[PDB]
Amino acid sequence: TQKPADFPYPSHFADVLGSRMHYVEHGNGDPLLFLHGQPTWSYLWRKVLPELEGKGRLIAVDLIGYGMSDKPDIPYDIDDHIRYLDGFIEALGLDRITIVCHDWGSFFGFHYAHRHPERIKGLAFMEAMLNPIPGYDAFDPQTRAFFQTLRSSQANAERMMMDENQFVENILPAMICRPLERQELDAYRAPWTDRQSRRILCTFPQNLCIGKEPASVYRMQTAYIEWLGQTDLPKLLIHAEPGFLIPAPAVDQYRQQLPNLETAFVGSGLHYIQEDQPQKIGQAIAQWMDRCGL
Amino acid sequence: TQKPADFPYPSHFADVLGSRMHYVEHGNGDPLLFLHGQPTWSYLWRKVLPELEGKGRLIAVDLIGYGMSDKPDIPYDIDDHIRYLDGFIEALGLDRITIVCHDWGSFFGFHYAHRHPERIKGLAFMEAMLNPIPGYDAFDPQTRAFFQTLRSSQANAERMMMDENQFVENILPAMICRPLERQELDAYRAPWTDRQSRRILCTFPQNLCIGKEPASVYRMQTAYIEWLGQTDLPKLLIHAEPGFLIPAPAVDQYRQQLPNLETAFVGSGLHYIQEDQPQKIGQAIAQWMDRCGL
Ligand code: NA
Ligand code: NA
Ligand code: NA
Ligand code: NA
Ligand code: NA
Ligand code: NA
Ligand code: NA
Ligand code: NA
Repeated sequence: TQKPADFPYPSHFADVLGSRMHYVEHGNGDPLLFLHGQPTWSYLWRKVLPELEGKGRLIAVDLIGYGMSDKPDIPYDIDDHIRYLDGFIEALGLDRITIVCHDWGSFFGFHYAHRHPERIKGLAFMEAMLNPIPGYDAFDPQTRAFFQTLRSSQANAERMMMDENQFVENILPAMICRPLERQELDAYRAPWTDRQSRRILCTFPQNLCIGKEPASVYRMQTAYIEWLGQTDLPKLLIHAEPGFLIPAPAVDQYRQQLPNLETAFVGSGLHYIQEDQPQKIGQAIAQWMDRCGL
Repeated sequence: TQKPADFPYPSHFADVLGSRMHYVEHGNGDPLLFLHGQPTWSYLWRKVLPELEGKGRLIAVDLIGYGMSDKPDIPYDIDDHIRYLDGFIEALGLDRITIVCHDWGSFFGFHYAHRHPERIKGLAFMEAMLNPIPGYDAFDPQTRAFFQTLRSSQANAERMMMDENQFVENILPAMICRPLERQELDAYRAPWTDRQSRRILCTFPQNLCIGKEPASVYRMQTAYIEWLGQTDLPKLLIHAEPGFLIPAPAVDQYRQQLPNLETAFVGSGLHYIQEDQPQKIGQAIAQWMDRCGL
């Protein structure tokens, strides 16, 4: 992957399970770990990070296979992603961690926090994987037919991702309210220029929990939600209108369901809200970490 | 003035300088003082207060001459409003105050807070008077025409306020996105049904600081903004899109200019944002008071 000229944070790499994972880093102190999802990378947070400079050690990591991380010769099943992100976090020896997470990055962050609660200081999340999606008819029409068709066969998934590159070229722009500049979209294309490598883009849409399927992802997500409902850890839910994974009424559900949950509304956004309201998102996290000067 | 049907807080009156000032009240603890501006009254906050019950002693006051307050035979210059609101606050012996303020209520609130900082616990404000308006070119052309014409002569100000009642009849509904129900508009009309009494409505738009005019208001506002820039008191700026006195780019400036400032975006609104997003406004204040240990 060629590093985009508009990503002004330094590239570092950690050795994890015989591969290298990329992350950008800024500052010192307790870590603020930023976790992206499908089909993005740490670039997604480039305009959010400036709002949090000086609030701790910013670490925005690319999941294995994504961004500027290596693409080892592996299936990129959910277990793979779990192992490699755990390996990353261990490789850096992170503790006292504030996770800032989105989409699959929230599945992984929440599952990590569930398994290592002692290592967490706080959880900030947006357009996250919280209560499982109960079925296709309760799922947002924006993507419902897209997911059904992709999930119906490996051939369909491969056509859609490898030949048509639909997640990058179509879904991503469609789930951002403002128009992307060409070099911004090019940044999202840049890890995925090779057709065969785009097989990797199949696995997240094949594994999104819908109607308890896949069953392993349903069990893990159900289990971290049960745990989230008991944890006293400070939580921040950043939300947009109309949103996607977290529409407006679901926001209020979480205020009641999750202890010590604060919220911040950032206005118009669908799924990749960092592209619509980065400054507001960053400032929401900053204000929440500052705790009114207490 | 008769109490509106949808204003469900009990009416009280304080004796201040030989007149009665109306206020509504709820609860106990450290006070939340709600301050309205032009051409409203405490009714403006009727749907905000329910979000804050149990968070302190809620006190929403009508400026002298406004709402259900008496209309004594006085000039109603800015100094008169200062003396009567000081007299109100003293009459109730309010201390450890969280001021929640809007438009001219913010001018009076901030001027009080600047002179008596030891009486203040926090400041929550929206569509407020912070940096003076730099010139008439800060308004869109319709609004600029309104102010210019009103300010050009006493006869124009009297026509517009006394004969046309334009602040109630036009500006008010124009600066709320949703349509007002008939009883809501009637509530705003009700203190101003008398033509002679509407002379009072001239003073605020004649004294709004625009391009350093008038000089008294420029001095006082410049002084309290300097003070706001230094105090660590908790502050909350609630804002809407596109807003009016505080448009989006100003919000961002205040984020950096004023210490310990939290922001809360409430979505669509112009000036009288209480009428568009009262629940969100109230909830934003509630969350910020909890964060701030208020
Ligand atoms: Na490897
Ligand atoms: Na949705
Ligand atoms: Na915010
Ligand atoms: Na009097
Ligand atoms: Na006093
Ligand atoms: Na206007
Ligand atoms: Na701020
Ligand atoms: Na600040």
